[PDB]
Amino acid sequence: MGPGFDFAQAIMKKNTVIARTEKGEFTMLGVYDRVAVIPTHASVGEIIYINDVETRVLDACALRDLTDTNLEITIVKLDRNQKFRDIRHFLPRCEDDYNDAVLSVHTSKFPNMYIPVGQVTNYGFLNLGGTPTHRILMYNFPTRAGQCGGVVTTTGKVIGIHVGGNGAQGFAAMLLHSYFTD
Ligand SMILES: Cc1ccc(CS(N)(=O)=O)cc1F
Repeated sequence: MGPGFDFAQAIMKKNTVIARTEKGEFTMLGVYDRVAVIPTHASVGEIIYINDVETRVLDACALRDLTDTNLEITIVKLDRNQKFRDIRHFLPRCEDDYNDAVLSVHTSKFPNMYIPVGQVTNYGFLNLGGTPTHRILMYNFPTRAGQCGGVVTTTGKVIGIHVGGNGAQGFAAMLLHSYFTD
């Protein structure tokens, strides 16, 4: 409808796949080469489904900060025959607050879904499903089951991936440039 949705759409059309694990279906953001991100609670194994195709998981790491604190960011390298468009230049370098963000989801259940979530707060610490978690972004929208892995963008930046909610607020794990400096 406007330049927020235009940027969100451009990312979803080239840089997302549908990932299925034993824990369900997730929006999964491709970042560069065969490297993608998913919420750690997806429990990625040796094998994953990518757009309903059996795919070997070449390499995988759950990111924890330098106090061994869960971040909720799992980086996956997929045994896929095709690279993602490199979008690392759209990643913030620092922890920050943002205005006018969009959460975009693409699954079998919620295709081509875009939610204007508005202002995003650098929330920091969250007890997320019982797990102490750092670098959480918060937005005041009542996000539901099915949105985990959803991409959070502003015009020009990919800032995080949706990892949970409390019925009134939604929460995303920050994406930082530093996570993907190969
Ligand atoms: C499995 C995996 C692939 C790529 C990266 C990004 S990097 N090479 O800058 O650390 C992290 C990973 F954990």
